[PDB]
Amino acid sequence: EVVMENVTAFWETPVLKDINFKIERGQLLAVAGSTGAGKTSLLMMIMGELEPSEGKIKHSGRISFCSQFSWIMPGTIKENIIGVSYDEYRYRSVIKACQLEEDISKFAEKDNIVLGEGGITLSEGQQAKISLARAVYKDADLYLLDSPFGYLDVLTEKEIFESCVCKLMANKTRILVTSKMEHLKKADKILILHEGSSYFYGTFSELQNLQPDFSSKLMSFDQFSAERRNSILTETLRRFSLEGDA
Ligand SMILES: Nc1ncnc2c1ncn2[C@@H]1O[C@H](COP(=O)(O)OP(=O)(O)OP(=O)(O)O)[C@@H](O)[C@H]1O
Ligand SMILES: [Mg+2]
Repeated sequence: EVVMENVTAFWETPVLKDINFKIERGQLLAVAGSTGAGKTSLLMMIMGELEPSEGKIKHSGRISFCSQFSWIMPGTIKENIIGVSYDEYRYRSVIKACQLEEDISKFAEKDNIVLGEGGITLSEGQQAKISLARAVYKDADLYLLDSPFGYLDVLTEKEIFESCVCKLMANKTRILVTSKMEHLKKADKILILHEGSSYFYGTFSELQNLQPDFSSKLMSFDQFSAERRNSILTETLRRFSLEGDA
């Protein structure tokens, strides 16, 4: 469980302001909003790299964080995912749901291929999948997934969101930062951020009803690139003011 009550915070204008939400056990919070809105900072705060200046974060547990920038340790594919604690059944289910089995089978050494300076040189998509695999393999109470689908094509991102984030991780408490509407449509609750504050918290069906013009703007949106979706989100969110647009 994660509880946020009237939370505000600034780094070093506050980065986050008046945040209020409660996520139940085994629920999926999809977070979306404009660039610089505080999305990653929200995660940083759950991880305790950011002290709240007001309000209380009622949380305790082991957290696993997948960052939005992929990274790779020198060592094998298996090692990059497992670290040093190995369970065969867990491992298998994670590489399956993160769609790595095909990638792995294409190598002679399979998941014992060594990566790094003397390494095979992996695609951005592969590295993203391994990074997510590492985060999902870690046994944790809370999964914080910050835009993990970055360099994947539409089908692969889809199969991972469904098999991993929704199916395999069904009983975990997770927060996913995303700009994909389909992911919002599937989440238990969504949170829309802009300039530090929440402009919606609730369900996707609920958002469509309470802010029909806002929703109308974001619906073939998912067929745009990550950059264009974040640009569209940002522009629509900027309309929340007293100013005249364009
Ligand atoms: N570790 C940090 N130390 C100091 N300031 C930070 C830190 N991380 C983020 N910020 C600042 O906080 C603001 C919000 O950044 P944040 O990464 O939380 O937004 P975001 O919504 O995740 O952005 P994006 O979606 O474009 O990656 C930015 O203006 C940034 O400069
Ligand atoms: Mg971010």
